[PDB]
Amino acid sequence: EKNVSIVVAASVLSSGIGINGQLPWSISEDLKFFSKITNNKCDSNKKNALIMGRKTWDSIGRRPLKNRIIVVISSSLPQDEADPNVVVFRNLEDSIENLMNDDSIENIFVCGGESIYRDALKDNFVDRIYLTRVALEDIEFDTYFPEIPETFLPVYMSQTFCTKNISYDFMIFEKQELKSIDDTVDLLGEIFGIRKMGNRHKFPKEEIYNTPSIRFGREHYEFQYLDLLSRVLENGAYRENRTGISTYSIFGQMMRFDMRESFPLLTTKKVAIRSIFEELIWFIKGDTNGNHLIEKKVYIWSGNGSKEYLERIGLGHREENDLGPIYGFQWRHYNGEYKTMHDDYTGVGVDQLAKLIETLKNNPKDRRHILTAWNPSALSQMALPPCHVLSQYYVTNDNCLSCNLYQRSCDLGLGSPFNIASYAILTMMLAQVCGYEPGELAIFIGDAHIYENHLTQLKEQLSRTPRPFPQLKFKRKVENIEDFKWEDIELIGYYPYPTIKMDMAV
Amino acid sequence: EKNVSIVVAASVLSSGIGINGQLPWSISEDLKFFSKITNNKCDSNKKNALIMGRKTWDSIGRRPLKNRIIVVISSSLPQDEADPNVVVFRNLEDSIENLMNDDSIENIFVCGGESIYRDALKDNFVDRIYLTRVALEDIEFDTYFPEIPETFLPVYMSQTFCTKNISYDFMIFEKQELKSIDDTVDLLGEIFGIRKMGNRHKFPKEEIYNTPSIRFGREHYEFQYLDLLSRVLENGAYRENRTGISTYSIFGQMMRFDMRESFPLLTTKKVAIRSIFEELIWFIKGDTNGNHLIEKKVYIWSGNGSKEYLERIGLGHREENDLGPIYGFQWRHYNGEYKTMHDDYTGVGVDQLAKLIETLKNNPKDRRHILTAWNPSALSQMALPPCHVLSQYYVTNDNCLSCNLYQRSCDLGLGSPFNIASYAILTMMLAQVCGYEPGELAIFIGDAHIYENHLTQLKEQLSRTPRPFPQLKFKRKVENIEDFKWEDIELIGYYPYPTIKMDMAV
Ligand SMILES: NC(=O)C1=CN([C@@H]2O[C@H](COP(=O)(O)OP(=O)(O)OC[C@H]3O[C@@H](n4cnc5c(N)ncnc54)[C@H](OP(=O)(O)O)[C@@H]3O)[C@@H](O)[C@H]2O)C=CC1
Ligand SMILES: NC(=O)C1=CN([C@@H]2O[C@H](COP(=O)(O)OP(=O)(O)OC[C@H]3O[C@@H](n4cnc5c(N)ncnc54)[C@H](OP(=O)(O)O)[C@@H]3O)[C@@H](O)[C@H]2O)C=CC1
Ligand SMILES: CN(Cc1cnc2nc(N)nc(N)c2n1)c1ccc(C(=O)N[C@@H](CCC(=O)O)C(=O)O)cc1
Ligand SMILES: CN(Cc1cnc2nc(N)nc(N)c2n1)c1ccc(C(=O)N[C@@H](CCC(=O)O)C(=O)O)cc1
Ligand SMILES: COc1ccc(CC(=O)O)c(NC(=O)c2ccc(Cc3c[nH]c4nc(N)[nH]c(=O)c34)cc2)c1
Ligand SMILES: COc1ccc(CC(=O)O)c(NC(=O)c2ccc(Cc3c[nH]c4nc(N)[nH]c(=O)c34)cc2)c1
Ligand SMILES: O=c1[nH]c(=O)n([C@H]2C[C@H](O)[C@@H](COP(=O)(O)O)O2)cc1F
Ligand SMILES: O=c1[nH]c(=O)n([C@H]2C[C@H](O)[C@@H](COP(=O)(O)O)O2)cc1F
Repeated sequence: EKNVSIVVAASVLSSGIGINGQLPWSISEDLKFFSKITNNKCDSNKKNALIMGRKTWDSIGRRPLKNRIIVVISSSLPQDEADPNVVVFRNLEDSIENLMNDDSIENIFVCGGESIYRDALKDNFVDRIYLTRVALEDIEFDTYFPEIPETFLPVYMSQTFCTKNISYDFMIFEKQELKSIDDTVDLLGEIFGIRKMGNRHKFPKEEIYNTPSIRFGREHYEFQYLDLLSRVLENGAYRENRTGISTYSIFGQMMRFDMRESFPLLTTKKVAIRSIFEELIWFIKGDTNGNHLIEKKVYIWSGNGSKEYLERIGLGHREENDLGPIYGFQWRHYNGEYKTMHDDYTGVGVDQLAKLIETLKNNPKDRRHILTAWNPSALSQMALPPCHVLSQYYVTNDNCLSCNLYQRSCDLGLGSPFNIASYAILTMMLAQVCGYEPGELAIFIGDAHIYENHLTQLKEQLSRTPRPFPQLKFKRKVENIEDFKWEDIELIGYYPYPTIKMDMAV
Repeated sequence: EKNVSIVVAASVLSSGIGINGQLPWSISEDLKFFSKITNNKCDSNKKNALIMGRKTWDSIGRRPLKNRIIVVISSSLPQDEADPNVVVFRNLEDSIENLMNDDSIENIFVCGGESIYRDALKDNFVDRIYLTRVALEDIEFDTYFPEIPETFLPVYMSQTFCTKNISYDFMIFEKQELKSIDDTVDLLGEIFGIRKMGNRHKFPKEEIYNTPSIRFGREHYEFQYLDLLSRVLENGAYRENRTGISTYSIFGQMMRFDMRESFPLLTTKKVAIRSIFEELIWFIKGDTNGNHLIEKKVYIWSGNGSKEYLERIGLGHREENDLGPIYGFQWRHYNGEYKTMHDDYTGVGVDQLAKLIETLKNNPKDRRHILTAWNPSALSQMALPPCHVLSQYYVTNDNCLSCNLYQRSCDLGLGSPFNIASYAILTMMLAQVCGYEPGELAIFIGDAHIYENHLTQLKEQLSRTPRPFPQLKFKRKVENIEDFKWEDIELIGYYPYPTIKMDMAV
């Protein structure tokens, strides 16, 4: 009685694993994973057995695998005894003889094609499933991985990796069949109420926790956002704000995202990446004209730039969509005397973005690569004070550019997915202009809140198991950061869940 | 064969537990802890046995404890059979009969005085130790808790609590006698090098981890600082900076501290709390004159305000200790035209601190309680750009004031302990002036680094097991935040380890 595990690499949506007798992709790291996961053993005097179908045995050149014993399922192959590393059985049930005897076999792995996978799950022989999810769907398949039965639950999901602009994940599925520290903390939590800080940061309940079966393997960095939703639903205080829509709010959170091997664009919901870019380049250019975004069919600033809203906050003198000195006016003309959105501000104010790029490549290890937008002298003129307030940038020893961002107020339903992708793109732009690679992205949040009209929507989003992040590459190398265009961005391998409509609070 | 645990409340340094036949303190929550920890059982048809000495039996009024059986050790007490909840034995060894039989007893607890504690550890009967560390030392004791033998290791340390301005902790000591997820992560860490973000955030080794035996019970919030040191020693990249002293640096960290039940003043090192306050009130008053701190025997700004340093950074025109527009000049006179440190700036610039206090009590649930010091128009005039760059404040539903702080660069050896206590005091000041209680303190750090001449010192600090945080209360209620004085601060229960000398990099 030992362990039996399935090893498979399937596509993310349709679970395709083969085409025309070979693999539909070439990922080197996945083959290394297959080697290390099938060679992983505890006894040096024992070997592992790899069960595979005959057609898979043909696709690997009919040659043995080092340090392992291959078990081929076939009705026609001669049961040869010359090769001790290759044995042939007539059916999958009889091949389960590494259990009954052969104590020199420690672990059993199922690697065969669709027929072997389907018959191993149907006859209930499989204990574990090692799945490599590949982000390739618009190609042709003829061999698929069968649907994972409900008796299996995921326990691990790795971060997204990249090979030749292809995103892929690693997951583990398991078949579902000291207390002294926990008890003491509970007793202290009964004596002290909310005086114990742990009771103010309660672990989210299972009903609001995305994919609860993954407890110790929440490596995929989309959980950094999803678990933040769960933490708010668990501890968020019902509070009113300047809008008529109340929120559930907590204070002091953070999220980490990798940018070396993937692009942190949420997969549990279709995110409007084009509107995100158009807003970012609108900041970079130094523009505060709200019409330029509406002319490009981007209406994210329409609510905070209407005639009724502007007059309500005391800016009735302002033109229709003139938002005032905001992001991109403190970036390029900090402390500049603002008149209207039509005047020429070239030369006035401090150009932080220019000096930032200049300092990033002339003094990389400097500890002052800071871009700020909080200007107390201009807040009264702003249609909306800065939410993403201050950002800092960091050049690693291996020439990577990381970014920290502090956000005073975070609309988790709408603003947060935009802010994650926006500053991810901006860090990539700064990396190309300064000659670096993307690093890490950390976002530190003040008032993290959820609007009460987003509860049904965000709970729906929490029911969706995350998918591997896509890749985002630039088609050309620009000479100035202001020259970026939407056509220069290529989004590779983005297969999200359907979009979720949520209303913005004005 | 069942479990035997010691329950004791001893002082932090001398381990005193009694005086004149009674306790040297009155902590209600500790008695509730004794009740819940000794009533904690799994079988409802069983009881717990509490072994105690005769003098302890006298101190509790010689009356039984609800739902439990008291075992008194005495050579003279009559072995009475009338009371089934109280039994008398002639020695501690014979009292260990709840093991040999009496299957109606589930757990055994040792609660007696010094004689019972010493004989229970000497004869090696104890499996677990529940210790309440009380921060009271300058009083008289006549009964002590014996030294914990080396066969025990701590596994849990709770946050610091407060009762009648007395700090206390809860600790658990233990006697020292799935893998599939860990193996897969290791294999992925061998295939991918530093492309896997987990390998850039390696868990600190045991040799640089403060109190390594506490794995799952690192609740004491001083670990938020100590573990940050360990994380830097493990992953810090050797980098040069504007000073001649290189650092080991990582990017993107955070620390949480409670301020409701304690004051986050580090105990693993004696921190100059007086210099911290004098610097904070120096900021609040709006002062930039470096001599006013030197006149009060505070020399933390002497290095960055010398004639040699000022001329080296291009400010030779400046007077000796004129630091320029820095903290407290952006706080009270933001965007004000700076001349010298002797001019009158009353009325010029934006007074953020005044408007902050005004907004905190007139609109508490506002999401814009922000105090910033990063002024790109004044950086060239500063002797040193702001390290603690921006802070945000938050009023909870139960009228508590929390604080978030973003710090671009963090000297973990010198600056970090000052910044933790400084903004903790400032949050308490703002709470009293606005009529709130202290809440939580979160510090988000950009470039967290350790100077290479602090390696020997900080490793010494990591060898010291933390002690409960002290309490800090104000002696009077001021009418203006500028009226605070050092005599108004009372530091209760601060018993730190000896101070550690570290040189500042100029
Ligand atoms: N992405 C991945 O992880 C993997 C992908 N693949 C891909 O899958 C494709 C091939 O797999 P697939 O088409 O499903 O073929 P298989 O690998 O499943 O092999 C099928 C053969 O196994 C024998 N066999 C299967 N079931 C039985 C049975 N119940 N009794 C007796 N013999 C049986 C038969 O051989 P016979 O006719 O001799 O009797 C059959 O022709 C290839 O493209 C390959 O690259 C393969 C492995 C892994
Ligand atoms: N902080 C805390 O958690 C606790 C503190 N305390 C404090 O400790 C103080 C009292 O404790 P303490 O002074 O040490 O006295 P003890 O509680 O240890 O009781 C001592 C008595 O137990 C009997 N005894 C002890 N050892 C033996 C033995 N080897 N054989 C036979 N009988 C024995 C003797 O009784 P006899 O003379 O009859 O033979 C002895 O006089 C009090 O102030 C009390 O409040 C007590 C419990 C807990
Ligand atoms: C066609 N095929 C089946 C195949 C391909 N990819 C997979 N990918 C996964 N995740 N799981 C599988 N079961 C799997 N099976 C192959 C192809 C090559 C090797 C192979 O050469 N393995 C070497 C490793 C080669 C190398 O180190 O790159 C080994 O030591 O096991 C095995 C199976
Ligand atoms: C004098 N004494 C010994 C005493 C006092 N403090 C301690 N504190 C600790 N942490 N551990 C001990 N073993 C301990 N022992 C006492 C005093 C009162 C009670 C007592 O009344 N216990 C009640 C609880 C009373 C209440 O709920 O506050 C119970 O239900 O057990 C027990 C022991
Ligand atoms: C979830 O799926 C979708 C689908 C479609 C869209 C619109 C589109 O992409 O065209 C969206 N995104 C938005 O609607 C949106 C609107 C405003 C911003 C910034 C912003 C300014 N002012 C704010 N005030 C508050 N309260 N909150 C905010 O978020 C902002 C960010 C996003 C999301
Ligand atoms: C560890 O035990 C002790 C014992 C005694 C003292 C002195 C005293 O308390 O009198 C200290 N504290 C300091 O020496 C000190 C010096 C400067 C600051 C702020 C500061 C400005 N500019 C900076 N530049 C760099 N690099 N680092 C910084 O930390 C600062 C903070 C602390 C620490
Ligand atoms: O980039 C943004 N991110 C964001 O989260 N908001 C949300 C936060 C809040 O819900 C609202 C305005 O915050 P406040 O009402 O405190 O000014 O806009 C707005 C942005 F522009
Ligand atoms: O409050 C402070 N906290 C702090 O950590 N430093 C340290 C950080 C760094 O070691 C040095 C200056 O940072 P930089 O050289 O990047 O300007 O001062 C200084 C302070 F005043």
